[PDB]
Amino acid sequence: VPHKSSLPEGIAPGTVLRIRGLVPPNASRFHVNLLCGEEQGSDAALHFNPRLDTSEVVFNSKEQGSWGREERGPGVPFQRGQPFEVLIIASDDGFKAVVGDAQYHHFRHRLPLARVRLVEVGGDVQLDSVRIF
Amino acid sequence: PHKSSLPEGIAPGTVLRIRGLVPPNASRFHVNLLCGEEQGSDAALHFNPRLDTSEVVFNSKEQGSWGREERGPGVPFQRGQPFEVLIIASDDGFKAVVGDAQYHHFRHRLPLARVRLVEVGGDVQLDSVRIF
Repeated sequence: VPHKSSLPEGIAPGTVLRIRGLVPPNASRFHVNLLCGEEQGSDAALHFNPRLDTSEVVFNSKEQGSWGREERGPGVPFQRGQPFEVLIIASDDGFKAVVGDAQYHHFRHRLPLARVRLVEVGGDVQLDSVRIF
Repeated sequence: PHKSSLPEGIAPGTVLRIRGLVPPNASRFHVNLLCGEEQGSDAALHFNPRLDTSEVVFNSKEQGSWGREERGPGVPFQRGQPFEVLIIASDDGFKAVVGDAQYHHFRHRLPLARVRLVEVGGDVQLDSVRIF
């Protein structure tokens, strides 16, 4: 961490981002970002932000340097000291977040999916693997 | 064989996650995406790992007739060993992922929207089928 998977050909409907790792014992929060470029502060088609400290999972986007309106999933299917598996699945309509074996949240596209060019995973997380199919 | 009806209408972004164990004496097993619950319904995707000949056969079926086979490289399964398969529907075909790698891309031969059922059979101990 901070992880960085470049996506020069972008991502299309039917793309699966598979993220496996450990939330370490003193973790505050971590994030998975689908970014439109490599510059610092690049627009984000999806910002996925489990907050162990506040017991929420936040979803948002960023454009022109300005954040959108946050969406929240139900509860927090993550725990300090426990490993996790997250799927982020691109459809034509948005991103499906799967945590464990349960569909967790659907985030409607706000930026065109064709803008995505990079996946960034950072924060308080010890990554096992990041794979993009 | 195991059968699971599709829950929300297949589309680009539908992911089938299949977990299971290949028995020590396995010859082959298959995952079929079928267009109906009739026996004899078209198969938009037939995914057929062959432990015997160490290949993976891909095919479709239409009106009782099998299509052109796509026999891919090696078998990413082992007798006595567990597995996790993802079948991912995209606009252009089905991504078949096993373990940590996309094994093959099977271009759509039938309209994706005709798929209504997943079937899992052959020499396989099926742990779970999930549709996401």
